[PDB]
Parts: sequence; C-alpha cells; structure tokens
Amino acid sequence: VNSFSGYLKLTDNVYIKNADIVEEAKKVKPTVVVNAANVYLKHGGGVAGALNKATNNAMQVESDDYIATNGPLKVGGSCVLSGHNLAKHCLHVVGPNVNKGEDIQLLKSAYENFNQHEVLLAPLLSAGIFGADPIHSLRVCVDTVRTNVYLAVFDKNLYDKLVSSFL
Ligand SMILES: C[C@H](SCC(=O)O)C(=O)N1CCNC1=O
Repeated sequence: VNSFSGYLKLTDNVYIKNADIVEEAKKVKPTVVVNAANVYLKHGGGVAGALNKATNNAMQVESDDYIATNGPLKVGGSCVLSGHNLAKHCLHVVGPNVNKGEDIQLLKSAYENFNQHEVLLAPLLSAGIFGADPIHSLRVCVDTVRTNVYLAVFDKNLYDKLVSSFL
C-alpha cells in the first residue's frame, strides 16, 4: 500500500492523475520525484522551472555544483540528486527535446531510468515544451517502465484526452 490518492489505474504498474506535480510532491513526499531535466540541469521552465521554484532555487544551486563536477548529462540519461522539500530524491531525467531536434527513439532510453526505482512520481517525459506528443510519451512509458509509476498530467484537457485515447 502507498500514499498516492485519486489516480486512475492504466496498467498493472502505471497510474495517472490530473495534478500539479509540485502540489502532489508537497502532499505525498514520495521517495522519488522525477524532473523533466535538460543535459545542463538548467531548470528554467515546465516541470524543471516549477520544481526548482518550489525549492526556492536550492535545486538549481545543487545542480550547478553537480554539473561543475561531472559535466552535462546525456540525452536519455539521468542523475539522482536531493528532493529538497519535495521528496527524498529527485531523479533528473533528460528526455529528447523535439524543439532542439533530438531523436524521439531516445524517449525509451529516458524512461528506462525509472526502472532503477521501485516507486516514482513523474511527469510525461518529452511532453509540453519538449515538443513530443504526450499520447506517444504515455505509450512509451507503459511499454518501458516496469516499476510503479504515478504520472501527474498538468493539463486537465490533456489528461482527459490521454485517458480517453489509452489502449
Ligand atoms: C510536462 C508538462 S506539459 C502539460 C501536462 O502535463 O499536461 C509541464 O509543463 N508541466 C508544468 C508543470 N507540471 C507539468 O507537468
């Protein structure tokens, strides 16, 4: 049994809800919240901007030290950092950004990072300002992630479209 409430069950392991990921993280304090990161961990907008703002910029400070030591992530890659006030840990995952011309086949590699964690609160990777089709992102999620993933869809209109179109 876990703390997550009000989710629709899509599959054995994937759940979805119309929710503000910061507000959901603040309520649940999950072991892992996933950030929609870029390779530079520059948390300017979308999920990264929101999450970072909710940490009062502590996520960005920690991220800048990580990059100064380790250099950029790979597209499709991830790192584990603090969850600050939102979660125990934040898994920063880099999905391909279609608005930068990155290969969408890298979306499956991105979701494979979730399999290193038994339970996660996450957004749909590569959706929103990353330019990919959220319907596609949900399909790749379901077909890739085997651990228990609780997806927070920001937009109610999009949430309803994702549920109604789910095969
Ligand atoms: C990846 C999403 S796109 C819209 C969606 O999930 O419907 C995004 O930009 N944001 C901002 C805050 N929470 C989010 O998920």
